[PDB]
Amino acid sequence: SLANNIKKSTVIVKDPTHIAICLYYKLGETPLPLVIETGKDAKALQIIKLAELYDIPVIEDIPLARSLYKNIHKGQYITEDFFEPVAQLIRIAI
Repeated sequence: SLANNIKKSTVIVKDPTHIAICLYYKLGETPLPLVIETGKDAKALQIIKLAELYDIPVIEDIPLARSLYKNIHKGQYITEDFFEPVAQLIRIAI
């Protein structure tokens, strides 16, 4: 469920109108932040529109969104080069 994933997301990082990455982190459940949903083109637009409708935090960070899209697939934990920037994002979001 796309909408359900958006609604549970901790923060969504976007390249405006182009790419959206939904990150999920919960102490005790996720040892590392988890990419739970991704999209490009129309699916990115859908994610961002749902996030706006449901007031889920969205941060514009074009290089991060692009890099996560290329490297961290839906369902995967982030890898080491993303630890700090994604911790930053979760802090801004929370």
